[PDB]
Amino acid sequence: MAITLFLDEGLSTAHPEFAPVWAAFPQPTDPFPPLEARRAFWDEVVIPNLNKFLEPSLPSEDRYRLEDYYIPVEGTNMHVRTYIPTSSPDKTKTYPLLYWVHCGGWAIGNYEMDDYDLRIICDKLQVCAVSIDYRLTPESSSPTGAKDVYAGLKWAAANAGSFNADPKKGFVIAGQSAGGNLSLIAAHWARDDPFFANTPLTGQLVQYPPTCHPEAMPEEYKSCIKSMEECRDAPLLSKKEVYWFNELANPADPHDPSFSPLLFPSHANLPPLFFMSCGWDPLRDEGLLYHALVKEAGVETRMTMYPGVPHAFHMLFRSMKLAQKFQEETIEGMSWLFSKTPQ
Repeated sequence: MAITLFLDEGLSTAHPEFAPVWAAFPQPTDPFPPLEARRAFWDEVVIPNLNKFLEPSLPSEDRYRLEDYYIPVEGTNMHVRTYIPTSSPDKTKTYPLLYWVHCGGWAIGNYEMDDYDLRIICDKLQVCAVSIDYRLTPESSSPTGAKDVYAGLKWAAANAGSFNADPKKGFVIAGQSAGGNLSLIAAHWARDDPFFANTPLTGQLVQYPPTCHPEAMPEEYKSCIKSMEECRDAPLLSKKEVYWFNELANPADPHDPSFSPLLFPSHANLPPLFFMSCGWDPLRDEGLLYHALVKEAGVETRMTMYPGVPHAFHMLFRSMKLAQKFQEETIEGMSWLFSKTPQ
């Protein structure tokens, strides 16, 4: 038979609250900023401004602690940060496990991107959060980043007790944009890997991920992908930029599921999935397609659509009331997933 499909509502017409904010956003004069300028922009503008806004919402320093690790991956070591709640009078308490994969088009970023958000979340949800510095493109080609994310997931599962986590209490993988893509890969791998038999993932949250290389989009679905042309000039992410990030990632085979998670032979028996989409985004429809395929494979699933706002608008414009709602609904989706192993 066929399957259901999430269609329209003026998804790419500017949200009334976003148009004025966008009108005041400073844009670089470069027609196409080079990679070093994009990395510097996140380092110098996006994360400092995000942290300045989030600073008054951070929990008291008594309510959480941070632990940094350096773990082996193929051919190098990877930095891992853990976010551990410490407000209970019981210093031996163990908590559910949240494994978070940061954004950046596979080519940008590290734990700094979500550091404050995870400090907040670990206190709000009473979970141990984990964030990892997976290797970036183009210096490392796909699937190096995905393999690092997976090695970190294995490390966090096996070593949970050493930072007061217990994945039997809940084990949620979550990722943003390219990090969501890498977590989609990791969730399929983990489903099939007997390593995880005793500590399986219990849930997954993703925000607006890429799901398939354009050159590997299955013919029968090419008609579903309207956003790539309709939103080809959308704020914060153009079609041109999507293609450039795919090129930087340089997978040997764009049809392989280790790059295009849409193309795993089976999407059955994945963790329950909370999917968050931005309406004004060239990557919108491949994400909606991935969600449709996961739902048709029998996996429990929730979708939230933010019409009229671009890719990652909540990371660049967190002071918007709408952006705060996006983060609140992220946390609510996490709470839903963790409620499947309630503590």
